[PDB]
Amino acid sequence: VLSEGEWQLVLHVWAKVEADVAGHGQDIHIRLFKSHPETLEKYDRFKHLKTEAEMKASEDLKKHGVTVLTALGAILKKKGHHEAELKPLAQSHATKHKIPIKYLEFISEAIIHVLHSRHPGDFGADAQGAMNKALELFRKDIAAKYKELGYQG
Ligand code: HEM
Repeated sequence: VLSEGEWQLVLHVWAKVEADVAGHGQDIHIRLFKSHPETLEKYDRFKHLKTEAEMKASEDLKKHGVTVLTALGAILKKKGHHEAELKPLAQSHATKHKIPIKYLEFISEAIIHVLHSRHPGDFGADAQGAMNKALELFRKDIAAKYKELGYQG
């Protein structure tokens, strides 16, 4: 559970993300793929990408990042009351894409990295802590939904 103050820090920095969703999405995916190359294997439509420049130039990857961040943003804005938004995500990621919880941990780390790289003045220790809690809640709830569907994290 996050306090109201923690949710406000989360949404304050999220507003910065919303000023350039595509750009943030690209940086997050690139960071994810560079730090954890095994994750790229899960994307049949992106695994052909060989260099950082190719990744940045991919319209398809850029569009996907907007889809990803739009979904995450919709979840965060519910401040924990996110069952309706989270359920379909768990369904697809468990039963179609087969994304282990550890990979959600990897992308969470990428999100923190990119947000701190771009907005240090609005993403200090307390804001990082809040976002970490929000992403931990997201992962915890999706893991529970995974199990409900018969998929082990
Ligand atoms: C913040 C965490 C994530 C969010 C909010 C998210 C969101 C989404 C959304 C909204 C879609 C499109 C609809 C759907 O199929 O559910 C999608 C598709 C997909 N996601 Fe995720 N995702 C996340 C993390 C991951 C991770 C870490 C991976 C891989 C390691 C992954 C792999 C995929 C794949 C392979 C697709 C299908 C892409 C395509 O071929 O069109 N997702 N994701």
